[PDB]
Amino acid sequence: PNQALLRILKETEFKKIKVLGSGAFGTVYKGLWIPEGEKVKIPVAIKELREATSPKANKEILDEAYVMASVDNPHVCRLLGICLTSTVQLIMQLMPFGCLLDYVREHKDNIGSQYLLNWCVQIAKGMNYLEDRRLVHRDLAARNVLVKTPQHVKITDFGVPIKWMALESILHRIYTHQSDVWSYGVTVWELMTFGSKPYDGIPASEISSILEKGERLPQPPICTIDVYMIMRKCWMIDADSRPKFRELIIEFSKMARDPQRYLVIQGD
Ligand SMILES: *CCC(=O)Nc1cc(-c2c[nH]c3ncnc(Nc4ccc(CN5C(=O)c6ccccc6C5=O)cc4)c23)ccc1OCCN(C)C
Repeated sequence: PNQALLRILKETEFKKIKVLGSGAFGTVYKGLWIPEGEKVKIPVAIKELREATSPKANKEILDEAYVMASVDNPHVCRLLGICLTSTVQLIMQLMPFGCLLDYVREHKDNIGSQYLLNWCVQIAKGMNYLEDRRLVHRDLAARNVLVKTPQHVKITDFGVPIKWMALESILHRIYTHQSDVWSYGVTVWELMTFGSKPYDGIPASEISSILEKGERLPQPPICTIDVYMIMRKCWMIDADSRPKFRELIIEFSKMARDPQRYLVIQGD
């Protein structure tokens, strides 16, 4: 463990100012990191996890935090600091444009094929990096990609989403890099539908049944057959018949070189 990469923060070195959002795991704040013996105030996001009645040992928490601080890839969020009190607080850079799901919904009529395909490349690059580090994400979804600037996104929320899960994960709790590929395909489908809800109107309890019957998410209107075929391959029942992230990078990078040819958007 490269301990230098993780700042262990005193409570007095950061301040929560605004609420960004609150969830089941915890609450995310916008605030300032004011490191001791520096002369700077750094805007940060601070996620305070809900207090555990039975907390993991701090050595075990820190062991995982060192991994999160070790990630070095433009398309994966990095843990800048941790504060260990009665709660765990995670400090990372602010991503001012929010989550990519909200971003695509809110800008749908101004999003072209180059933007979309670039996001697919960037997410595949981040996931390939996580696979190279032997980390399985388990919850890739458009809601778990954050937008640093409109054309620089990063994966977050790692370290029950039935409608993103590979069938083997639903039925057998099996999580792998290839089940992450299934989730990648669903994420791409979210982007290409400008943030539609997958299997809208189908309860989560019925998802494994419709998947077992061979049904899949439908071809997005803007998607040419080449793009949809890649998505469909991510949802093969045999996990080793799905694309690898390294292949997805290559394929979406080629499509990003000629984006109008692969996506059909009114206005480009
Ligand atoms: C899609 C809806 C949504 O996410 N809303 C939402 C956005 C944000 C948010 C906005 N701007 C942000 N800038 C930075 N960070 C966050 N959120 C955030 C997420 C997760 C963590 C914790 N964390 C990691 O998962 C991780 C991985 C790897 C390395 C480091 C870290 C790490 O620190 C911190 C911050 C931003 C916040 C909250 C939002 O809503 C949350 C509740 N849902 C239910 C809406």
